Amino acid sequence: SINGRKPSEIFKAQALLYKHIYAFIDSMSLKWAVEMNIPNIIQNHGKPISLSNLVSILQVPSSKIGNVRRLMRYLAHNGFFEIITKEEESYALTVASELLVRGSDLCLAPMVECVLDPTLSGSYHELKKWIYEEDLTLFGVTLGSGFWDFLDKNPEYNTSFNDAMASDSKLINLALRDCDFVFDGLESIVDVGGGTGTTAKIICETFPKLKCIVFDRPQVVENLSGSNNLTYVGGDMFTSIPNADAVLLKYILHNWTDKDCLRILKKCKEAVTNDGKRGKVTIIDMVIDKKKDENQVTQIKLLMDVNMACLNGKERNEEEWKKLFIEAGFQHYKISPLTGFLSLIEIYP
Amino acid sequence: SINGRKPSEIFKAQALLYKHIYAFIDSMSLKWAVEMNIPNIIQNHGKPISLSNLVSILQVPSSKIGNVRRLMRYLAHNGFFEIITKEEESYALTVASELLVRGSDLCLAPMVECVLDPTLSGSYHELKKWIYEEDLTLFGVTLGSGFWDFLDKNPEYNTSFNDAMASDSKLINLALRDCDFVFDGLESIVDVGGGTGTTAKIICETFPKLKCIVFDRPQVVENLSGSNNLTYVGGDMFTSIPNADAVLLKYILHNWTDKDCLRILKKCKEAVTNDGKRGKVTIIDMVIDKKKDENQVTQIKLLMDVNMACLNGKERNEEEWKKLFIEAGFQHYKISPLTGFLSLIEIYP
Ligand SMILES: Nc1ncnc2c1ncn2[C@@H]1O[C@H](CSCC[C@H](N)C(=O)O)[C@@H](O)[C@H]1O
Ligand SMILES: Nc1ncnc2c1ncn2[C@@H]1O[C@H](CSCC[C@H](N)C(=O)O)[C@@H](O)[C@H]1O
Ligand SMILES: O=S(=O)(O)CCCNC(CO)(CO)CO
Ligand SMILES: O=S(=O)(O)CCCNC(CO)(CO)CO
Repeated sequence: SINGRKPSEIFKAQALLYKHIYAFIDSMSLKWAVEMNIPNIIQNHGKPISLSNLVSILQVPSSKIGNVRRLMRYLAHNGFFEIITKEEESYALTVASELLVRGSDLCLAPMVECVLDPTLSGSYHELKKWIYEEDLTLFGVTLGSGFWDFLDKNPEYNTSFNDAMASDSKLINLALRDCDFVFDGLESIVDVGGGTGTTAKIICETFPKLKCIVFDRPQVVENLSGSNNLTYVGGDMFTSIPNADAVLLKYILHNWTDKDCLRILKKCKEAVTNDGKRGKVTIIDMVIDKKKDENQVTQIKLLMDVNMACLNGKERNEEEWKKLFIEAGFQHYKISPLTGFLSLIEIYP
Repeated sequence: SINGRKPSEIFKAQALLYKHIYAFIDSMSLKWAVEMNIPNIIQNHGKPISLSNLVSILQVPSSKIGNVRRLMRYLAHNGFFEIITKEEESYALTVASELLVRGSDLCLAPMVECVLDPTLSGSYHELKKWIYEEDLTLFGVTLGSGFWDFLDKNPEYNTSFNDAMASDSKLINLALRDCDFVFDGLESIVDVGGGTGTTAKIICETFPKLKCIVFDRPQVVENLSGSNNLTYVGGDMFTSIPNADAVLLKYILHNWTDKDCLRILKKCKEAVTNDGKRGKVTIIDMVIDKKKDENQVTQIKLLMDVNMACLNGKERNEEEWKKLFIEAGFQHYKISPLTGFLSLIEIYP
């Protein structure tokens, strides 16, 4: 016996341990496929590509052709390619690698590249130091400033981040604009942390009479010009949010601790309750629901929750969301499914 | 439809993509558990540990207790802890986390730490540059020298590596010494790339009449002193291997390309065929066998094969091994299972 167990039981446990020690290879191989432009090469080929044609296009040295084959077979087994064998081995796209093809409705390749930046993803080697920090975020530990300040000083990172945020924007924004219950009766809305206006443009295109303010950090909105009913305001959501009939928070609250979310939600409440008005706040973020979601979906949401250590953020379940809303002085809330992993939450002051 | 597919099909593919983009979190969370000494804490506790007692021992700030809980639940779901719920949530070890407990027959925690070094594991961000190198290894790209030269210049790395190699040594070495077919009739053996003599000591303890030479790089064996029939020789296996009745190659050939393995095997053949003798070479390494191994085992071996990009190495199947042996001028070979992932291969000149 080994470790008080049958050798066969130990071998099974060793296999599990190795799967996890080496899990980073799943990430790194996927990154490599995107960096080598393989999904687009195959799409452009118009049929499954032979290994010989693939390496010919890539112009890899002959000494590394077998390494390409090994990586392709590894990716295929993970579900990113289909191997078809005739005279030669060939590689076809799958639905998952079709998500990496430029100029698709949903092209998520920019998310792969942003998340797997060596410095950002490398930050996760410092979970131990981070867990001992009373206040710092994981990125605060590794980058030497807060994340938003870091983006302001590093334009290539700012671009990578913006592209990653844009990569699922059409789908979410279109699902949002199709929610008439959100926009019925509004005369104005402020998109708090609204970025470069990606969401707001779709809103304005849908509802040409609606006043829309894109609100974000001064550096984010500097030099952007609005049109007719769309304007940009630079500011700090922790200090003052412009008055409107409604606030939108898309992918905002999951970036912050409960304490910081409280501060934001207080400013949002103020924005929608000026001069006797009683507006509302509309939130787009994940809602964890272990009882109702499919297990695989719950698992991804739990993973994202762990990933949010980067900003001391959180992916919240309904009880967690409710506790925030009550502490922030909102009277009631409603949660609806929106698209994929995301819900639409409305709160009423 | 999205990307020519039903939205539900796209959501399933998105979940797969996210699993892989974020796979590195599996590695990083495991590393964190080891760095925080959690498996040992639980072992020493003697029963499953409550979250409150765990965080008390760790002395984490109160603001990060929930983060500990989230990480523990993530690790538990992966199989490294069992959650037991009564008045509180508590965490028990599993067979897999028992592999991380100091002073077990098989303690693999040093392997977790060596593999997941930020610089070594971070090298895998450079698969693209590496694939375009005619000669360089992945570590050669990122470390700016060959790996063995790097260890010679960086003692903390050399220590980490040695500890990682030691972590499964007892099991393998004991399985080896129990193979009487290997040692029957030998008067001498040279352990080529034999390290600090870990294997050779077990051999000599088992077979006190057998002459054993531990052969490795000068820096590795400098200052080591042998006893009775165990000696150390510093050298270069690419240039000259000391004469003996047999050569052992434990975890050697998987570190090299086919071309380099040929060079090594030629020197091994020379070592066992001096002065009319006809000895043999004994190899300990993985043998991939998709037809015969359990699928989960094959998957780990294929993963290790991908991982060996670090040194342009390879985990070989039987046809691959055979082609090397034939090209190196050996007449016949035999493969036997040894322990866990490893086989024992004997080749005859
Ligand atoms: N103090 C602050 N005030 C206003 N915006 C802030 C802020 N701190 C961060 N942000 C903004 O919060 C956003 C989070 S990313 C989400 C952006 C956008 N709603 C989208 O869906 O693409 C960024 O644009 C960031 O600049
Ligand atoms: N040119 C060379 N000549 C001799 N040994 C070499 C070598 N290049 C690398 N090595 C050795 O090959 C070994 C690979 S690691 C395996 C070590 C040992 N057999 C064990 O099982 O623990 C290292 O000890 C390394 O120093
Ligand atoms: O968000 S960063 O950490 O990059 C910069 C600090 C921002 N501070 C706030 C203070 O209220 C929020 O913590 C906003 O100005
Ligand atoms: O192995 S390293 O890359 O760290 C150093 C180079 C060793 N060169 C050899 C030449 O025969 C093998 O490639 C051995 O001296």
